[PDB]
Amino acid sequence: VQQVQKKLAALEKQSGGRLGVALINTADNSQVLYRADERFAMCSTSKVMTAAAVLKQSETHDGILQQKMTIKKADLTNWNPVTEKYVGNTMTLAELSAATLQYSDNTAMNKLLAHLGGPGNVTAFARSIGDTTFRLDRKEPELNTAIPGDERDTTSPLAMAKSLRKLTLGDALAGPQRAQLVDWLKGNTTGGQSIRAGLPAHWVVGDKTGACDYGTTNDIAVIWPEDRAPLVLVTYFTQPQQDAKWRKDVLAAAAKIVTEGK
Repeated sequence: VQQVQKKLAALEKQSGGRLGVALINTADNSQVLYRADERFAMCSTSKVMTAAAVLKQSETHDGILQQKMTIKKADLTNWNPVTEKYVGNTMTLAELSAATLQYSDNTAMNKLLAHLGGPGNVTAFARSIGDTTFRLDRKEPELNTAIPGDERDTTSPLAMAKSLRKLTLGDALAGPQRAQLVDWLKGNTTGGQSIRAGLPAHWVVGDKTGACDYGTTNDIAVIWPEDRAPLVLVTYFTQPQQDAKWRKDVLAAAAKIVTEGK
C-alpha cells in the first residue's frame, strides 16, 4: 500500500506535473488517495455531472430525453465532432448527452447547459447529491482554461470519485437514469489511452476523459474487475506550461499502479 504511495509519488515527480488520484474500492470502501483533496480543473470531466443533472430531471419530467433542441452553425465551437453533422437540424437531449459524454462534443455540452439554465444549475445539482466541492462556473470552451490557482470549474479527486459512485452505483439517480448514465460512460470513445490503458483488457469500464490547457489530462471511471466489486477511479493531472502536451500515459500508469491486484 505504501508501495503504491511511493510509486504514485515517483510517477508524479518523473512527470514534472501535479497528479491527483482517488480510488474507491466498493468491496470494502477502502481508498487510495494522492492529493485527493486538492482542486484540479475538471475540463470535459464536468460533462458527467452535467449529463447527470439532465437525467435527474427525466425522473420527474416524462420524455424529457426525447425533447428536441435546434443546432445552428452559430452554436458550433472549437470541438463539434457530432453536432457539426446536425447543423440546421435538431438533436434530442439524449443524443446531445450521448455526444457530450462519448465524443466530448462542446456544442452538445453548451446545449445541455442552456437547457439547464446555466453552469450554476449544475453546481446546484452537485450540492443536491451531497457534493460540496464541485463547481461549474463557465460554459464551453472557457471552462477549460485550467489556470493554476483558479478555482473556477474545479473539484477534488475524492469529491468527484464519491459523486461518480453515487451517480452510477448509488441512489443519486433513479434506476433507469442510473442505467443510462452507466451505458453512456461504457460507450465512451475517447478513453482508449487513459485509465483503460492501464487495466487488463477484458475488465469492463465506463469513463469520461478531459484534455485542456496547461497539459491538463483527466479521466474519471467506474471499473468492474471481472466478477469482483466495482472500483471508482479519478485520475487528474496538470502541468506548469499552458501549452504543455497531454499525458494520457500518466493516467494509464496511475491506473495500473492503484488497480493492480484488484
